[PDB]
Amino acid sequence: PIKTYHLSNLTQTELLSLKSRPRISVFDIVNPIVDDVHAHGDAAVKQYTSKFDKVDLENIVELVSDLPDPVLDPAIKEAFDVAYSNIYAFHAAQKSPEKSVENMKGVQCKRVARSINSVGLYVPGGTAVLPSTALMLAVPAQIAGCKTIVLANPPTRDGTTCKEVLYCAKKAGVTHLLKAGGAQAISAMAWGTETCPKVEKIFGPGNQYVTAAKMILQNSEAMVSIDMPAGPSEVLVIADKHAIPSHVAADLLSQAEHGPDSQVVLVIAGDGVDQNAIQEEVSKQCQSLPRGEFAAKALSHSFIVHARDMLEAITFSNMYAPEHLIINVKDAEKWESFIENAGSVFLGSWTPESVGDYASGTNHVLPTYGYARMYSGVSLDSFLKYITVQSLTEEGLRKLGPYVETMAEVEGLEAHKRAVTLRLQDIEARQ
Amino acid sequence: PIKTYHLSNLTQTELLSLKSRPRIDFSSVFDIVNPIVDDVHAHGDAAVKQYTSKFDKVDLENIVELVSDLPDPVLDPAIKEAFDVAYSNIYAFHAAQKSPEKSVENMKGVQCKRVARSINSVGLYVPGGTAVLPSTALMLAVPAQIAGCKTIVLANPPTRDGTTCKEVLYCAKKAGVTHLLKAGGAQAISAMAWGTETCPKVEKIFGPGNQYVTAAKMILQNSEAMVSIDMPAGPSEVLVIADKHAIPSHVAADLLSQAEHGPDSQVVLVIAGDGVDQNAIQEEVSKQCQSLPRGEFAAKALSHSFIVHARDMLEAITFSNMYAPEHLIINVKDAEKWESFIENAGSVFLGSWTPESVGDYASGTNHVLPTYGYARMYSGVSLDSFLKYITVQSLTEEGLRKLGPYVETMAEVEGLEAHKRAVTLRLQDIEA
Ligand SMILES: N[C@H](CO)Cc1c[nH]c[nH+]1
Ligand SMILES: N[C@H](CO)Cc1c[nH]c[nH+]1
Ligand SMILES: [Zn+2]
Ligand SMILES: [Zn+2]
Repeated sequence: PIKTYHLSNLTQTELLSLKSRPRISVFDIVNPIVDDVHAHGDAAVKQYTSKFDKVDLENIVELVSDLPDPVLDPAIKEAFDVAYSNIYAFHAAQKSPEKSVENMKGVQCKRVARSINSVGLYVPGGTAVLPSTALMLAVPAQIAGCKTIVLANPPTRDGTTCKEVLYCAKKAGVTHLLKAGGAQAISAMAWGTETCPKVEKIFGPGNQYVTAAKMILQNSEAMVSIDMPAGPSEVLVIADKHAIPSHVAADLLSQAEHGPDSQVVLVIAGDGVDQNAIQEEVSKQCQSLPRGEFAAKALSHSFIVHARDMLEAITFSNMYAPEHLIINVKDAEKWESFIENAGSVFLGSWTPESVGDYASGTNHVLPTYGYARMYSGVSLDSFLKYITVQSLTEEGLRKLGPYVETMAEVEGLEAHKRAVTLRLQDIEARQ
Repeated sequence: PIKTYHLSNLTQTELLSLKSRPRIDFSSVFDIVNPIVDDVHAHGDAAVKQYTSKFDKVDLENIVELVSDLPDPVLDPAIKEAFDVAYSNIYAFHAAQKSPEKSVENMKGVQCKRVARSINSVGLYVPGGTAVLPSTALMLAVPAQIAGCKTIVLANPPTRDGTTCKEVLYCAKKAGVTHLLKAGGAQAISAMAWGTETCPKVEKIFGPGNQYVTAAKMILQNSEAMVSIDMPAGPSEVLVIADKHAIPSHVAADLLSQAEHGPDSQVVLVIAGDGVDQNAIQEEVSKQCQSLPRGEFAAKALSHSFIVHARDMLEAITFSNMYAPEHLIINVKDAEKWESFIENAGSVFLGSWTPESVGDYASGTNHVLPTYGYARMYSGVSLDSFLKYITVQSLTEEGLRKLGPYVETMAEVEGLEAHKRAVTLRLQDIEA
């Protein structure tokens, strides 16, 4: 059965242990791959693609324009169109109006949005089918107006990429498909090749080799940033005595099935909760799951924390900073103001995380590992730069400029002072 | 004389090489900086003290002080009035970036929203030694203050005599800084990232610094320290676009304003169109630089600076977007009309009466901005830099009945039966 803790008892040391996921080295094997793709373009990408993926491709980048539209079963198409629709609407609503701030008359300042010109989106491939991720990444890129959108998705063993991913890629305006994975794919995007466009920002979780390539390349002469660390998936469920045990169990298992390193945490808030029934439901439901071996492995390092009340339970969750938080408690919505650290939040009894994973409209590319303490999930803003713009009239300069001279003199920066002084003289000499 | 290029002459390799700043490749700096970081990680306050003694020439018993325990310095009235004006303009501009948090309900019973929450603990790097940078203290502390950050650590190396300057302290107090870390360099960054015996561990570290500070930030964002950073914000850069209507002495003063920051600064002049007297700008630069206290720094920055001729404004702004400057001053006729063409720039100053100095100090925009070409994908510090945006969703039964079937389909396609069953089990119990 799952390990149980009583929150009031926990020492500082035990709490720090609870908030730390299983630990992380990788950089040694990845750099030669990075450097090689940097030095030898596509040819090296293909060598690593034969070794690691067992696929011989002559054309590792396709213009998505040149690809035929995939053939989908109509129920599948319909569902992906609903996901697109909701994700599009949710992300499109994040556009900021851009208004002038004019505190001092003649001193006009504004913040404007510009798209990142070129972006790379990594979606695991081969046997993986992750059209959901393709949408979570490409839809905001589409909305932001990124000119080049490269999607890295390694092909199946017969040279062909997952058709559901292609469908989503075409719907969301992906320009280039990079039929490749791993660190070779990342480096290809960060550095550019003969046929791969160079990108300015790389998004999307992958394996150790992907994450490592991303982390190396962000600090490199490639001049590239990345979205976040987004490692093994996580869910923290808060449940009280009104939660249905089989539903609580099903939510825990929904993310535990992602892999044996996933982390799942149940916080029981208050009295009257049937922990035996929950445990019982977890074991039974896990036994009948196709991926029950991954889930059982993930549950082997999962845990239950008992909190005296909802306030203590949310306090624990805030310390943990879970990728996903499900709050299955009475009047869940009222607790929103107490949430501090959580990638994405699911409120009430009819909101399994599965809905956010797939089609609610929110983005499932989210910070794991504790990184929700300082990173947000992918959003429209992840694809934008905000440039500040200011303009002064003569009068504006007369009002503000003397303050600036004063401050510059204080810092010992006389040239900063004189850029103002010379202009004020010129204004006086015509006035 | 400043080196000159004509865009229409250059090959692609030549053109692309003008993107390069006068900075060391990152790996060389990581070698210099790594052992410092690990030293502070292993050995705490002792290591920081050792570095502060060696490099800042000061022996401190307390390297961290609680700001509430420090005296309120007394400032000359005019100085005080000027910083209070800057505070007020920076506050107003940043406070206006607060987002409304409207609910989206595409499908009935499917409600989603994005809400802002502050980063709990932040570290702010204010450069020092012979730099006095109270302006940067405001640029960083004011938005932290507006966001609600609970722990705010300000790091600032003690000046020649061995003291944190009083103007930095005034600004820190007015903006709610909680702790002052009286160190600088990569050892300051490490102390904040890892925490020490007396330095709070922070979640995010902000601020401009020299090549070594910047490299420390970049290294620690990949570390097990669990820390993020704002951006690579290194030595200041300005690109000025000037036409025939620009006054040459004003153009020269703008270039020099930022050249004086240090020998590793870079300044670019792009002449747009005809009629510009480049020799007058050059003479004006030379004459002005010779009268500057820091003319030495400025002359060294100018040695890797250059002038580019562009046939028109379109080509000028295209070049600027490639360079991707920290700061862009557009001193051309109808400057405001060119705003739509600007793609990569940290902060832009439009017209003839808008020297970068005003945004450096008090216009209200943020001066902590990406350098090196990082304006291609990073923004300057803003309110959002101090926030996380959490997505929140809630479905009614009706919402789940409508959306849930699509979710089951998608989860089936991906081979994720447990994701499907968290919906199916709810829908079955509804139907029972
Ligand atoms: N739970 C994952 C991280 O948000 C996303 C996902 C995709 N498919 C199923 N789940
Ligand atoms: N130009 C610097 C980087 O934006 C900011 C500054 C402070 N004091 C004078 N200038
Ligand atoms: Zn999932
Ligand atoms: Zn400056």
